[PDB]
Amino acid sequence: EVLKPRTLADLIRILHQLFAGDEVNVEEVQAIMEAYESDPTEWAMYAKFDQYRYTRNLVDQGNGKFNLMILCWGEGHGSSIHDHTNSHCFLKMLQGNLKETLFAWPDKKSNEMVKKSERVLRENQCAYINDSVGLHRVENISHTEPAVSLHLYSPPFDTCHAFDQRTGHKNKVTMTFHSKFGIRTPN
Ligand SMILES: [Fe+2]
Repeated sequence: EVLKPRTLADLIRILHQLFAGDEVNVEEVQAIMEAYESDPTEWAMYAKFDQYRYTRNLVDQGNGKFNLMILCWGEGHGSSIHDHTNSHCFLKMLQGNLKETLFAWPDKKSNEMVKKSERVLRENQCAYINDSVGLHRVENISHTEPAVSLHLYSPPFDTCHAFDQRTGHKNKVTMTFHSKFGIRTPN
């Protein structure tokens, strides 16, 4: 009975409705994002890759309620261990596979960080995280194929923290966009 978007445009339209109000049903959003069947013809214009690290490509600003973006992971590309600045964060696979490792939060004492969960996100799967769930790292499982993911963050945010797996120490990071609406940013 899950509402199934037939196109990415459909999905965006639904998301505008689901985030219009004050409450967001996380499980409902997750199921509808998962139900969209990734179609590369519909998102190729956002899939702009870089040789050395993943790229963040803005798709939609959600009437200020969320950022919707596509992240392009080249061969072997991965993220830092990071938090999500008190937002809801949905991650759906569009191509390939990402390994998600969930980490416990450090305390002030320096220590090796503790893994709480490790999984591979399957085709079209939508995962969910917020700061109460934990920290995470995501990485392309493949050194021969890319991965592409669709991220919805609500409310939008432009900074987070990256964490050193050896110590738990963190640094603030300002996130930048490689492209917006299919158009490369100045860089
Ligand atoms: Fe993340």
